[PDB]
Amino acid sequence: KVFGRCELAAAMKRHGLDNYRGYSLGNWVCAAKFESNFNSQATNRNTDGSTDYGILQINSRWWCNDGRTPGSRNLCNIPCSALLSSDITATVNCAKKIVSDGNGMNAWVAWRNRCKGTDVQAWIRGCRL
Repeated sequence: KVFGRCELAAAMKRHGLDNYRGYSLGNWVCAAKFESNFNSQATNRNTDGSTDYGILQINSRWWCNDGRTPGSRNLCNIPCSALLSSDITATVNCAKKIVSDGNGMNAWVAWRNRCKGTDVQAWIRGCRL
């Protein structure tokens, strides 16, 4: 499913991401924009052999099981394919474990390089929330 900017903002809000760990809603929407272009079906393989999945490009090396990442840890206790659904629930739950983990949203390279320290509020501008 390719989400709309405001549609995604609303679902993430409903799922408790706003201000989660102190990150405002626009941070989450900005990251989704640059990680996957708002496409829940996005996949990208990495050089280490792991793969990133979904709107927030959660990595198979730590977070989910894809059956082809040797040494994967599966910290979110879920099949990576679950992160590709039109229902963002699994994505959101797993992302909450990631961001609590220590380096905050820096976990997401595109957030760090493209969102951090920018006016992220522009991302939820005009939405009915």
